[PDB]
Amino acid sequence: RVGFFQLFRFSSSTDIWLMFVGSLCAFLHGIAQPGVLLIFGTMTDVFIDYDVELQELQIPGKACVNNTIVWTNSSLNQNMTNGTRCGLLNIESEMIKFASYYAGIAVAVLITGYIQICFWVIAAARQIQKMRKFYFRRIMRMEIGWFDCNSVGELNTRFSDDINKINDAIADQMALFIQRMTSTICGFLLGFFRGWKLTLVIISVSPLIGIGAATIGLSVSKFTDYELKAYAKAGVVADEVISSMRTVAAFGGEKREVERYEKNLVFAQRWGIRKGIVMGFFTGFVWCLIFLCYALAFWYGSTLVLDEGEYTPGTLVQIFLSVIVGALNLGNASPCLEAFATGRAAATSIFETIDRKPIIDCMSEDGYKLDRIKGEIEFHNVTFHYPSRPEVKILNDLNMVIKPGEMTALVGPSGAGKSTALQLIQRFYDPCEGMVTVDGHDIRSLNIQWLRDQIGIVEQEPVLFSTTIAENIRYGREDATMEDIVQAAKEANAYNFIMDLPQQFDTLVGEGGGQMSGGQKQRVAIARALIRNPKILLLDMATSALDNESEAMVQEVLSKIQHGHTIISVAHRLSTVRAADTIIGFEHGTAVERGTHEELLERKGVYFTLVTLQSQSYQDSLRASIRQRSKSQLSYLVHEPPLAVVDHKSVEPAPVRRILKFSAPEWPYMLVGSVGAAVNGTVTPLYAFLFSQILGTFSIPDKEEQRSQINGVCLLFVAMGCVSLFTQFLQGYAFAKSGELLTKRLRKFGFRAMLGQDIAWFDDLRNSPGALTTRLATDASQVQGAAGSQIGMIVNSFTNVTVAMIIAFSFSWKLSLVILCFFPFLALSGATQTRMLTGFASRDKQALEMVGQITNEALSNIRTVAGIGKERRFIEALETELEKPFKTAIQKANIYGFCFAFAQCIMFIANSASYRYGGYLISNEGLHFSYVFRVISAVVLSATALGRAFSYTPSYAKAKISAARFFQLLDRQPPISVYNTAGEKWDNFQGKIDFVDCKFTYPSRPDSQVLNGLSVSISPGQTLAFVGSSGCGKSTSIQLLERFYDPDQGKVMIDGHDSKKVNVQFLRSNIGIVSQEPVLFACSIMDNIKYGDNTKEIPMERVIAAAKQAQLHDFVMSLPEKYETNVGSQGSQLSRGEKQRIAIARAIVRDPKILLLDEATSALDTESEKTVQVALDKAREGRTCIVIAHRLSTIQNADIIAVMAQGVVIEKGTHEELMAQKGAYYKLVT
Repeated sequence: RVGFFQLFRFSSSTDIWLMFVGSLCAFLHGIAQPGVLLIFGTMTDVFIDYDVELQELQIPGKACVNNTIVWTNSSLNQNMTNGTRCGLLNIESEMIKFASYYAGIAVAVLITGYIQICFWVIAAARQIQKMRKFYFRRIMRMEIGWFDCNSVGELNTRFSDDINKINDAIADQMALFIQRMTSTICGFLLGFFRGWKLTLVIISVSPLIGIGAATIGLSVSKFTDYELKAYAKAGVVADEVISSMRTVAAFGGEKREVERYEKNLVFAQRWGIRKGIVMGFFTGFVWCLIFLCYALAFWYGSTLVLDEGEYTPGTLVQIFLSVIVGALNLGNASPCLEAFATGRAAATSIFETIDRKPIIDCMSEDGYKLDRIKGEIEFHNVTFHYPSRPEVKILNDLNMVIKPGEMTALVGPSGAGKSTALQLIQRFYDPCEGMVTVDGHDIRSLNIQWLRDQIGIVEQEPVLFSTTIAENIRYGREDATMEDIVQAAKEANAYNFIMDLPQQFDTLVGEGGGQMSGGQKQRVAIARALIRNPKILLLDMATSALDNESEAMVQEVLSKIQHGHTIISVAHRLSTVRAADTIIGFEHGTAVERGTHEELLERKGVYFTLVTLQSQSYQDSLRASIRQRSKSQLSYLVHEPPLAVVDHKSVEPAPVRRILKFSAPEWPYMLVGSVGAAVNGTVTPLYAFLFSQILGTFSIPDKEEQRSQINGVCLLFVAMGCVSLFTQFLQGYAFAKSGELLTKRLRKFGFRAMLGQDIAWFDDLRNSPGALTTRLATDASQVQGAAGSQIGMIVNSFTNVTVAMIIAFSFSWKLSLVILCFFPFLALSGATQTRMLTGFASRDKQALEMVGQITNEALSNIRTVAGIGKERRFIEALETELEKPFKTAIQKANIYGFCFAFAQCIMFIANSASYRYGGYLISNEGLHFSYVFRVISAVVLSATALGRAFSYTPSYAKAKISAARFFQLLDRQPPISVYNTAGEKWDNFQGKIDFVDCKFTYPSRPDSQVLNGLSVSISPGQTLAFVGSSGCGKSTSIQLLERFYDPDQGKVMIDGHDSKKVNVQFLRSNIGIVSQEPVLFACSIMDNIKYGDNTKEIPMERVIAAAKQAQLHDFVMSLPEKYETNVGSQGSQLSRGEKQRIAIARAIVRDPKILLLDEATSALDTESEKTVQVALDKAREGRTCIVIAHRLSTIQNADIIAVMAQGVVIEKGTHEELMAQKGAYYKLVT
C-alpha cells in the first residue's frame, strides 16, 4: 500500500537539505573506492617500467661496443636509436606523488564518510520524532470504539518497534545504499571504459556465480521448512509427554517416553546433515568458480590483449580490481533493500491510522455550547450495539428521562446493558438508532469538550496515574488550587487518610510505586470527580471492586454530600438504592419500571425480592534460530580483492570447557572439519601471493618465458579453485555432522533428565510445558554455535594470519613492520563498528522505555483519560519525553559517523604509508617491486580476516547461554528422584495407609493456604472418602500418597514405611490413580489400556478383563475399528465419559493395591455419570481406596468418611455413625 517515498512524508526543508548534502557526500565517497584503482593502475605501470629499465641496466655492457639502442647514456646527450630509455624515471619521486594522492583521498573519504552518516541519521531522527508525536496525537483523538477494536498491546508495538523499522529504512541504511550503488556503477563503468573486451569476458562468468549464490540463498529458506517439519516428528512426542507429566510419572512411563523421543530425533539429525552437505558443496562451488574466473581473467588479459600490445599491465590490474569491487559492492547492497522492504511494510498501519478520521474526537468546533444547564437528560428510542460486536444488540428502543437535581438508580441483570447507558451520556459511543438529549439539546451538535466537562464519573475500577496524589486529584480540574484539592479530599473522606501517609499529598501513587487500598483509590477517584463540581455525576458500580470493610467506607462517602447536581447510579447491591428518587429497571436492554422504591414493590419485584431473599509453540523460536544460524554460516562466501580497498560490512554463560567435554564423542568430525578450515584459511594469502607473482612476470624481458610463467600461475589458480571446492565441502559436511550429533545427544539427555525431575519442578512457571519444549527444541539446536563451527572459524583465521605473516616477513621484514602498524586498526574496525552499533541500539531502547511508560499508561486506561481525565495533558507529556531519544540519536549520529569515516579512511592511509616506504626500499635496498605488493596485500588481507573473526557476537553468546541452561538441568538433584536407588521393597505389599498430622504448602502457589493437621488411618482393603470441602486439603492427599510432593512436616506411612524413605518407583508402581480429567495418549485404545503396566508385556487377556470390568468392553467392541481404534489426534471423537472408562481400565489393569479416585464421575452428562459410577464401584472391590467425589453421600455410603474443610481431620466415621451424631456431615442434606 505504502510507496517507499511516502516514508519521507514528515521531512522538513531542513531535513531535505540534510538528506541532499548527505547523499552528495555518499556519492562522492562511493566514487572514491573504485576511482582509486586508476591511481593504482598507473602506479603499478610505473613500477613495471622501472623494473624493466633496472633489469636492462644489469646486462654487461651491450652498448659499450656499439651505440645500439637502450643503454644508460640515453639519459645523456647521445644518439641512442630508441630515444631516452633510462634515467628519467625516479621511482622515489613517483611514489611520493602517489602516496600524496592516497593521503588526499584518505582525507576526502574521512570527511565525506562522516557527513554521509551524520546528516542522514540526524534527518531520520528528526523525521521520526515528528512521526511519533503525530502518531500519538492522532491515537488519542480516536473514538473509544476504535480502541475497542485495536488492542493497546498492538499499539505499543506499533509505536515502538514498527516506527523503529521505519527508522532503519530512512536512516543511515539509505546513505549506505547510495554509496554502494554508486560504487558498483562506477566500478563497472571504469572497467568498461578502460577495456571492454576483458571486462565483458570476466563479466560473462557472472551467470554461473549468480546461479550458485541464488541456490545457496534459496536453499536457506527451502531447508528451514524441511528441518522444522523433520523435528516435529519428535516435538509432538515431547509436547504430549511433558503436557501430561503427572500421568507419565504415576504410571512410570519415563523410559518408554525417552525411547519414543530418541526414535524420532533421527529425522531432524538426517535433515541437518543434508542441509550441511548441500550448503557446504555450494559454497565450495562458488569459491571454485571465483578462482576459475581469476584464471580466465588473467590468462585472457595477458594473451593477445597485453602481450600483443593493446593493454598495459596497469590497465589489466585496474580493470580486474574495478570489476571485483563493483561486484562486491553490488552484493553488499542487498541488506539495504531488505531494510527498505521491511520499513515500507511496517509503515502501512502507522500511516493509515495517522490519516484516519475519528468519528468523534475532542475538538473545539464540533458544536454548540450551552450555559446554566439544568442537567436534565433524556433518551429517545436509543438502540445500540458495540462496534466490536455489532451482532448483539445491547439497548432496545430505550426510553428514559432523569430529572434535574435528583438521583436515579439503574437496576437489572448484569447482562442487560445496565452500565452501557452511562457510556452514551458521556458520548463514548453514538447510538446506532435514536437520540440522547441533555436539557433538550441533542448530544450531537454539543461541544464534546464542554459536554464531558459537565460530567464526572466514579469508574467501576479506580484508576490513578503515576504522579502525586495532589496531581492525581488536580487532573479533575486544571485550575484547582491546593485548598480546593483539600476541600475535595475532605468531601471524599480521603483527607484524614492521606495526611497519615509518610509524605502527605505529595506521595507518589503510581501503580509501580507505593500501593494503596482499593477503598482509598476509590476515594481519591471520588475526589477527582468532585473537584470538578460536575452537574451530572455518574456512579458506575463504584463499590463492585472493593472489599466489604472498604465497601462500607466508600458507600458512606457516597450518598452523604451529593445533592443539587443530578446523580445516575448503577448500584452494585440493591440494599442502598432506596435513597434514590427514581428507579428504572432494565430488561433485555429496555427500561421497564421507572418508579419509586415503594412502587418497585407494587408487585413481586422478582429481581429485588430475589436479591433481598438470597442476600438475606516452539516453532517460531526454532525457525528464528535456524534462519539466524544458517545466515551466520553464509558469511564464509565473503571474498576480498588483493590490493585495492577492502570490504567493510557484508543463567551465567557456561564455560566452553564443559561444551567441548560434552561434545568429545564426535571429535573425529571436528578434526576433519578443522583440517578443512585450516586449508581454506591458507587459501587467501596464497591467492594474494599468486596475484603478486602475476604482477612480477610482466617485467620479464623474454616474451616466451613471460607467457610460460603466466600460464603456470593460471594453472595454479585452477588447482586452487578445485582444492577450495573440495575443502569447503569437507569443512561444511564435517561441522554439520558434528553439530547434529551434538544436538541429538543434547536433546536426548535433556529430555531424559527432564523426565526425572520431581513434579514440583514442573509446576514452577519457569518450567512451563511450552517453555520446556522451547528449551528442548531451540536451545538444544543452538549449543553447536559454541562448538566445531566456532573451532572451524578460529582455525581458519589462525591459519590465514600465520601464513600471511610468514609470507610478509619472509619477503620483506622492514616493509612488513610498517604495514603491520596499521594491522590493529584494519582488524578491529569491523568489530568496533558492530559492538558500537549494538550498544547504541541498547541505549536507544533504554531511552524509548520512558516514552513507552507514558504511552502505555495513557492507552491502557484511555477511558479514564477521556471521560474524567485530561486528553491533551498526555500528548504534551509524550512530546516532552520524546526529546531524550532525539538527543541519543544525535550523539549516535556524531559517534557512528566518526567511527564509520575513520574505518573507511584508514585503509587509504595504510596504502599511502606502505607504498611510500616500498618506493624507498625499491630505490635503495634493492627490493623487487613485486615483493611490495606481496607483503602489503598479504598483511591487509590477513588483517581483514582476523577482524572478521571477532564478529561472533550474535550467536556464540546465546550458544553458551543455552549450554549453561542445559548443564544446570543435567546437574540438578531433585528432592524426589524416579531414577534413584532401589530400596524399601517388601514383597508382600498390603497397602495400609496412615497420615501423621501432615503439613503441606504448594510452591508455585503462594506459600499461604497451608494444609495442616491431616491425620487419618486406612486399614488394608478399606475405602476412605474426603467430602464436603470446597478445597483446603481435600485434593492434596492424592498427590501426597503418591510421591508427587513430600509433606512439609509430618509423615505419610505406607505399610509402616515412611513415605520419604520408600523407593518412589516401587511405591508408585503399587498405586493406581484416576484423575478428574482423563488424559490419554495418541496411541490405540489397547495401547492406552496397556500403559498401566508398561514394565511388562501383559497379554490381551488382562486388557479384555479390565475393559469388561470397567464397563468398557461392549462400547469399544462396537466401535468401527475396535480395540485398535486410535485416540486423540486420529480424529476419533470421544466424550469425557468414554475416556474416563479408558482411564479406569488403565488403572485397573495393573491390579493396584491402592486406588486414588481423584474426583472421577464428573462428566457433564448425568448419563455418563451413571455409566462411570458403576465402573468406579466395581473397581473399588478388594482394594485400599481413597475416593473423592463432588457428588453427595450416595457414592460414599459404602465405607468411612472424612468431612472437614480446614485441613485437620476432626470429624470421621462411617456414614451410619456420622449421620447419627448430627455433625457438619449434615450440610449435604441442608
